[PDB]
Amino acid sequence: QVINTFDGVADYLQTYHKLPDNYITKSEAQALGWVASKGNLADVAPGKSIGGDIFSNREGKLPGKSGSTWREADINYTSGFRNSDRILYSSDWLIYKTTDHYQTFTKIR
Ligand SMILES: [Zn+2]
Repeated sequence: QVINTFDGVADYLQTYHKLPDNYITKSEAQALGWVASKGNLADVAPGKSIGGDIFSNREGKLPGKSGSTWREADINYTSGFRNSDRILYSSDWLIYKTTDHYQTFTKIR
């Protein structure tokens, strides 16, 4: 009953104001033994996806409200290398999607 889809995570974030319990940060996954080049996240952190890290947004692709911050989380991840799907959420709970590895974004909430 894993919450990792665009609609499940977006609805969760907007209701609970945090990610569901299957998410761990990049640092936390690295410390567990995640080696990006080996595509081994599912072996070292079973059931987990990477998420919760601050997203810089220095290229101004996402709208920037002064004082507000963005964070990202992986979507649709089950095993292997990470994919190119990410949910982006602000401290005001605006929610955006990318499926092209942060090239472009579209609003979903
Ligand atoms: Zn770019």
